[PDB]
Amino acid sequence: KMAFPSGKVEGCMVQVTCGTTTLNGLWLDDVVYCPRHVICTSEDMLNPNYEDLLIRKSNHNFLVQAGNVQLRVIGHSMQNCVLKLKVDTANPKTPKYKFVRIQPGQTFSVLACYNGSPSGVYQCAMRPNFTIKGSFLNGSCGSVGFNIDYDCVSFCYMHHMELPTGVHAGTDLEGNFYGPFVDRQTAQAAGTDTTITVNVLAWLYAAVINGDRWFLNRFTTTLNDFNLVAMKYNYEPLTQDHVDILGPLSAQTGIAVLDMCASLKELLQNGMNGRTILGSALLEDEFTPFDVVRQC
Amino acid sequence: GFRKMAFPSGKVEGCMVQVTCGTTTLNGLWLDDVVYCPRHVICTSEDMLNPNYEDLLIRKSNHNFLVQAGNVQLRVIGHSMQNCVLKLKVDTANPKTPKYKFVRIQPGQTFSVLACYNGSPSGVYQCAMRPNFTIKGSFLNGSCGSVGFNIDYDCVSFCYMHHMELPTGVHAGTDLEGNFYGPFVDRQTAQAAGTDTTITVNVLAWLYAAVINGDRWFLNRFTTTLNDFNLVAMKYNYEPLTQDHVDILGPLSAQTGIAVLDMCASLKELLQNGMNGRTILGSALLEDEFTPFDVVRQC
Ligand SMILES: *[C@H](O)[C@H](C[C@@H]1CCNC1=O)NC(=O)[C@H](CC(C)C)NC(=O)OCc1ccccc1
Ligand SMILES: *[C@H](O)[C@H](C[C@@H]1CCNC1=O)NC(=O)[C@H](CC(C)C)NC(=O)OCc1ccccc1
Repeated sequence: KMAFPSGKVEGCMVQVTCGTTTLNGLWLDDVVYCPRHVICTSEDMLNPNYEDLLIRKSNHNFLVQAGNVQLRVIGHSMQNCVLKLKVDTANPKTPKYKFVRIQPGQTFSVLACYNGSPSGVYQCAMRPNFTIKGSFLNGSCGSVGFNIDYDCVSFCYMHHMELPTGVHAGTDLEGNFYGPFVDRQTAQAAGTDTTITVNVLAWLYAAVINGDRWFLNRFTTTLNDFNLVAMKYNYEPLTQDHVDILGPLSAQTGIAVLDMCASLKELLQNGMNGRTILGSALLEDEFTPFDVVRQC
Repeated sequence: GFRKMAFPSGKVEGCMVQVTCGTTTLNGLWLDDVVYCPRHVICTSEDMLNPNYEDLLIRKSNHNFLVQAGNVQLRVIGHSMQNCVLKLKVDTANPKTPKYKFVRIQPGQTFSVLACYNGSPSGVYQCAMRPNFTIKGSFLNGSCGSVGFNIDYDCVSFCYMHHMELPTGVHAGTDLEGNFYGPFVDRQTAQAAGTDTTITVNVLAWLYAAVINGDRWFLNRFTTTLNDFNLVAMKYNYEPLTQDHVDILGPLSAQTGIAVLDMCASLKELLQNGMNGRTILGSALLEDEFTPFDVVRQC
């Protein structure tokens, strides 16, 4: 479980304060992105009218700081659930970057921040139910999740809230929530979660690459038959994109994706019969095919 | 929530460089006008098998050492060897040098590793110094010179530089003075470590974490003395718990209202009976690479 180095993102974190409400923002070029609920009072958060709340706001009500150095706001706008604050200085540490929306099952690093200061970095997976099992306390909103490909930071998550069950929910960098949630201090519940099949399969491939292959059988299956059985075990169905991203591991091992699926199916139907895989009786579902290839 | 969390690695990323000698390439740490790297970068194929490092080193010149920081070569103007690390004096100071210190950690302590290849950061993860002085890392060919570290305030405490992988797949290395953790040597020979044990005070800290996060099926009403717990612990190849350890757990005991020795009673029941298919914080094994401080910080 390995995070991306966080330095390129650390160089982009700032704090944003309205009155006494402070959270984190992301400073890229001359724009700071943050959760729109920074403009909320305690009682505004019960059920906020964000449009009305923002109409009462001016550039001069937003305190943006990098460290203790203030950054002057020269314009503001709301895009879905994120506030965009134009500032008078371009971040000299701006990396090459992209905003992306990730699929359930994908992993990303989270730079957990408080008051604009990074406290830690960890690797997360987006669950099928569009929550993440984060580690976030009060003041963490506006922390971001990201991948780094080559030199380019792909920003995929901004943190907004904790659900009753202790899991976390947020948006992409365009302010669109992952999943059915809304930024209201109201009662909300994640759907029942399911196992990320594509990742379990990646894990089995990883086990084969390391010589652990007792679970391979001489059978195969159709993708549709597999998907129908998997759902009976609370496993996600596979998509064509999943079959494709397993390509490199399939090529590396010589084991066809649908043969590995027949192997997983047999594991689901017969259990582990007491044996282990990569030193464990549980199947891991938070390593993507990309993650396996990275560490191998 | 709960997650294995690493320190942010920006301060260390700004110190990593590539070092090359012959056909050997690994990573170096550039602080002020010195680059630190594992000394076996001066070795060849033949050499690694049984190197006489002082002999190999006196036969080198400054210009046998190629240091690259990004696209930019740094010129080496001096070199010395301190135990198993080589110190390269360069004609340029690193402007990104953080406040730092060199520390030797104790077994059971945790630190973050910034894994690097050819002088470029690739990933960060949390490790602990095992009781047998190995670390269960993720290091591939080319990762030597990668460092482990803790951050307090704005200060980076470097505690580990990476040198090798043992046949079992665990890893070994040195502090930044070049002294190995454990009975290992920087020679290309198969080496075994002593028998490992589980870091008990960290297992307890992680059980407290599981209670803070509302996961508590393993608690019980039993109790135990410190010495009667340590007897069972040692039987199962767990480290003894000291009174200092009990004290260190105080804040976590206070937060949860579970006295340390009651948590020891829970752990004792888990050791003797096991988990019977159950899981704590999502694990089917007792985790021992979270310290009390790691739990407090994050919760
Ligand atoms: C923004 O920092 C904050 C992060 C929450 C707080 C504790 N852990 C988190 O992940 N977000 C909120 O407080 C959010 C605001 C709404 C307008 C969306 N409401 C929320 O998360 O309520 C749940 C909660 C649980 C425990 C403590 C505080 C809040
Ligand atoms: C330095 O980058 C390298 C790191 C090893 C290579 C594989 N994983 C690692 O962590 N260290 C060595 O190659 C070391 C050099 C001696 C002179 C100390 N030898 C070593 O670790 O041998 C084991 C090995 C296993 C798998 C591939 C290559 C080497």
